[PDB]
Amino acid sequence: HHWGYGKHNGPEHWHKDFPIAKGERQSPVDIDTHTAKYDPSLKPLSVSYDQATSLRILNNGHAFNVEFDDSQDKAVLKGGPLDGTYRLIQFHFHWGSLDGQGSEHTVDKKKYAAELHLVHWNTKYGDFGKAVQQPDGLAVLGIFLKVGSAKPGLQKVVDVLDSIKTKGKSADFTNFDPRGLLPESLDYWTYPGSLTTPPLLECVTWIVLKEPISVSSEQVLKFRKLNFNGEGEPEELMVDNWRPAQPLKNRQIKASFK
Ligand SMILES: COP(=O)(OC)[C@H](Nc1ccc(S(N)(=O)=O)cc1)c1ccc([C@@H](Nc2ccc(S(N)(=O)=O)cc2)P(=O)(OC)OC)cc1
Ligand SMILES: [Zn+2]
Repeated sequence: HHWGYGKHNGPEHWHKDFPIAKGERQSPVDIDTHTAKYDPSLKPLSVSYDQATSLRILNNGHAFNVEFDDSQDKAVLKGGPLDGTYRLIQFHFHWGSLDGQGSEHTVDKKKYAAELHLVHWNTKYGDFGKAVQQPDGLAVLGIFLKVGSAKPGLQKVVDVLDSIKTKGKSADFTNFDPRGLLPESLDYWTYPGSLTTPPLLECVTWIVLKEPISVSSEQVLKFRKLNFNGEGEPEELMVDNWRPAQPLKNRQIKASFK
């Protein structure tokens, strides 16, 4: 009886095995655009992905992760609200069963079809496992997806999903450029929060981009053909793998833009 996104093991249950679920800095949150304050002192965000080295794509039973070589400063995130250098380790998505749901963060209570999380860790802590134990250990860049025109840079991802249908399957995924997943603007909101799945550690500086990317209906349909189950088990489609918005508590969301 492990955690997931079903009636019996979903977000409302997680607090029993992970009491930090009811903590002071949980994610995601609703972004109230009229309460978020422009902070003129936020530095300009630096996304340096030209030397990124993708390795593999994995169905972990919750989402699929595109994993990178993070054993050197290749693909890094700096600037914005960040102090120091954060290395890209993986990206994944959260998505819905229908186009009106699937994001984790919300904007004035609007839910997007999906949300992309590019996960980075602070190199001052030496490895990712040490970093998740620190309040400033991780930086996750969140990008909303809406359904409309195709995103060309997503197609290579879409096309390998058939090979990783079930939990525990992986495939070689070299030479993928995550720059192709960004929107034109790097305008963002930032706040201190958490992992959005167990173990729900309060270790993340969230950076959520204002501008969504557009994907096609056909692209998100292929996400929804993935399985939460393992091979040879009854089929449970991998849909609605998102945590709803959590209380903001004693936090301020800052805007990089006027
Ligand atoms: C394995 O999943 P993951 O992607 O990490 C590669 C996930 N990571 C993950 C990444 C991103 C996101 S999201 N959706 O972008 O927020 C969610 C989960 C995550 C899972 C588990 C942990 C650790 N869990 C953990 C629990 C408590 C503590 S403690 N003593 O309280 O400090 C320490 C470690 P670990 O497996 O060691 C890394 O140790 C049991 C760590 C990470
Ligand atoms: Zn995530």
